[PDB]
Amino acid sequence: INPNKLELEERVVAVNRVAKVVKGGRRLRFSALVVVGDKNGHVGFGTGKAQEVPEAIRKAIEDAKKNLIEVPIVGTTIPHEVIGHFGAGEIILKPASEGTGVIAGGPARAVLELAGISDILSKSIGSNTPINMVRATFDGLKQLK
Amino acid sequence: INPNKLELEERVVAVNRVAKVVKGGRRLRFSALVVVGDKNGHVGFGTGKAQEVPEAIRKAIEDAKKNLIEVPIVGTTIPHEVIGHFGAGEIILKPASEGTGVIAGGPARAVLELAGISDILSKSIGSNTPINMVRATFDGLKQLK
Repeated sequence: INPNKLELEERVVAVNRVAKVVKGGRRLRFSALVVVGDKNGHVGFGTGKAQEVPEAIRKAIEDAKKNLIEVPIVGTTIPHEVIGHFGAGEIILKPASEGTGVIAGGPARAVLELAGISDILSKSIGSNTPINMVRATFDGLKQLK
Repeated sequence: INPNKLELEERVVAVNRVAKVVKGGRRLRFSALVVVGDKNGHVGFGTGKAQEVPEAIRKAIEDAKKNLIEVPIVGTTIPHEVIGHFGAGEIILKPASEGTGVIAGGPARAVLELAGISDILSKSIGSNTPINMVRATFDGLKQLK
């Protein structure tokens, strides 16, 4: 999908290192996890590593823009149930009626909102750390038809 | 001081908003606090606000680069005692002998390290939140002769 044709929102979901999980701070080597999307069925996530937090975020954004997927959305929800599995993360995603909300943990909620989903039920069945939730939610999204 | 003549390191000290103090995350309006410096007596800090964390950090960096000060350092420490006061923050800074370390809380340690100080004793006498520690440490640094 060509990123440059899309107006993409960029969220920072996790930032690691100093007292390990900072979500954004200072001193020695850092990695950021970023999810970007256009609220209209196009999301991507990326990872970046550098000695400074701003560079690691800039690199995570360039990476996400290269890993953009397109997701089918019907109304405000997804066309059918799906189970994402990536590494230690595994998440069940189900259609919900207009009015439910994105019932999901924050890293997963980031991915769902930037894809443009507004009502969905999700059940985490594995690691709840950000990298695992994000990569498994992604995996689920890629399976929709 | 002209920023473009200096190789400046950029640290992110605080990021605010969603469940208020994120230090770096996702959803609605964000402010970042950034300290930049060259480890050779030039530090500046800045603040940025935007709906996305990367823009608020980019803006905090442009602001810090406009607010660069120059600090006298003798060896690895500061020439004399000083008390910074800005708002609810107040911090005492004292010379320490080679071998002490930057004995300071993290937001203050960020400012001292990027200025290039390596041994100093500091005693916080006020608000310990990042914006207060940073702006008061700054104030102290500006008083050195």
